[PDB]
Amino acid sequence: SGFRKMAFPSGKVEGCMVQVTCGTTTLNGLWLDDVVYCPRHVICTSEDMLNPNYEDLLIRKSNHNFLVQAGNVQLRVIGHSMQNCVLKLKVDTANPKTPKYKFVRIQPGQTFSVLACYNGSPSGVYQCAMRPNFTIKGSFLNGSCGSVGFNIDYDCVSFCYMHHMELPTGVHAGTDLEGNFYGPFVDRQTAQAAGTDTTITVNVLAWLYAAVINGDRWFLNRFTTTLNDFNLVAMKYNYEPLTQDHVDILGPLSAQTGIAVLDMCASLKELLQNGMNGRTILGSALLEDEFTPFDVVRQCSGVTF
Amino acid sequence: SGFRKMAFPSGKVEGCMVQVTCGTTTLNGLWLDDVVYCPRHVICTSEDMLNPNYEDLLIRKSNHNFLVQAGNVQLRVIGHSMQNCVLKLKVDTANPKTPKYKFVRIQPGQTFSVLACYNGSPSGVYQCAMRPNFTIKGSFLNGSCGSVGFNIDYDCVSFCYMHHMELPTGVHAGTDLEGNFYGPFVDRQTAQAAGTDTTITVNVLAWLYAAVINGDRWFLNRFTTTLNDFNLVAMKYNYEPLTQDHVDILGPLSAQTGIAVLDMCASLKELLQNGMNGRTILGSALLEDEFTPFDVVRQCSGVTF
Repeated sequence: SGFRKMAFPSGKVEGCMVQVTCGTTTLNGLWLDDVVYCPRHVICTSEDMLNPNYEDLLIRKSNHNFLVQAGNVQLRVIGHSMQNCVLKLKVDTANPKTPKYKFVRIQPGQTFSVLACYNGSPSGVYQCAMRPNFTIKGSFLNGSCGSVGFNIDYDCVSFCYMHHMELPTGVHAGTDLEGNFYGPFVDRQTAQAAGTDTTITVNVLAWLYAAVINGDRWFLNRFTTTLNDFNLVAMKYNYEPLTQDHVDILGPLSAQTGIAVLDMCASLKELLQNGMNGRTILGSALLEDEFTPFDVVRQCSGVTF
Repeated sequence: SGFRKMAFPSGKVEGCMVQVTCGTTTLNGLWLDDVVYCPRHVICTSEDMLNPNYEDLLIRKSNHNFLVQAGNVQLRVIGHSMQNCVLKLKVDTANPKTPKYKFVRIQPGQTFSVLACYNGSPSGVYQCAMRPNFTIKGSFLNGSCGSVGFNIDYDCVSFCYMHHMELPTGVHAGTDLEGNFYGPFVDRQTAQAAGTDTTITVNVLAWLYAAVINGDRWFLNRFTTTLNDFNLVAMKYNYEPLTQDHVDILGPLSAQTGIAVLDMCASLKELLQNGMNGRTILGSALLEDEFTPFDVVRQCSGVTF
């Protein structure tokens, strides 16, 4: 029993982190097989970031201008190319610690672990969600760029995020490992405002199921609702609309607990309208939306890697 | 910017986890050099746990009755001994992945990372505090016993916790790696009640400093207080007494922010008396007490391992 915001074990990804330096800029790279992936703004000064022309800045760069260090050992760069907002540095040595891996582009509401790194060295690991406005609320200092987000399926790492930018509002933006930003963000130091950070309703319901499984049941009420009724209330509280696809995904948690998804929706509606009245659920005074239904099943069933 | 509940990177500890089976009981062990450390209740059935005589149960056990598996490879047990509430299984192979390590017995209020494991395989990593009543609020299912808690200092793992018991109230108890329980708990399935779970005041103040460093400043007020005044209010809200030793530990965060420790105490006193009024600090609706002053400095300065 107990329920914790849990990250994936980080060792498979620790084995892939390297340091990339171009001129005076140092950040992190991801070494898989004989390629190192890093943010293309490794080639920029802070001055360049105000209005960078990446193709033009890259013309002035050769393989030998990209310094890649793995532990305290220097890798030889034998090619480089830009793909969207990432650089791919081809090295002459395959990473011997390369795990089974995939590159995945996640949906808003999906969760992942971040291995925060500086100078190619791991600092810490924590669990993130992709917000509905395509930001993440991370913990990233200068030099964290190139840190990655991932999920593990037994022995296979699905890389879904690479860190590129802090917005002026202190939330975080980045790319998939093909270098496409999540959301409308660009790798330029310019006015970029996030849209509405809505609550991930299907994740809140999953976490309420987690709370019931763990004996935190005070919030269960006598009511039910319909998807349309529930959604009118959700929209008012800046919660994402719940779809039948979400109801279907919550089916196994419904089955375990014997609480119909719409009954849990009616419990959530009352919590939105009445608040917590100074009470907690799974030690939280807010409704938690950083656990997917898959996360809750996984943690409640003790799945290993 | 941003501030997250962050675990240490887990790879150095992943390299040490093994499966230990005695008869029908399987749980986790920690393989360091040529010793595997595990809970002595590996030798108990659920029936035995009602009133176990560990010396008597151990007489019936030989080296060959302890099955130790590291990945899918079987280790040879060449000796066994009981130290307090842990077994030490001597194996004929030193773990090749043994990190630099120490065994430390932590104080209440100190934080650590847990690598939750089942059948010797990592499931997840999360950050814990040792509560003032010597419990932890973890996420542990049947078969998680022998999972460990740790801190890292650059390349050195300080092991501070091994998981043994879930209390009837669903909080967790365990030992240091010399097998001494934290608190008065025993490895028997009997009535064990935790004392008052007080709030770790020095950690709350550290986290308020973290909030200021990150621009969450609404709760800063016009007041100061004294240690004695503050403590009268703390005692009323089941907060731990703040000592001059705690004030001294918060000195560097005081210096960074320019907020005197007693001024922050007066901000905290007003938050206790007035509540949050539906506002949040670093995305929390509760005052967070799972970050030590060392944690806050570490995360705010980007320390790596």
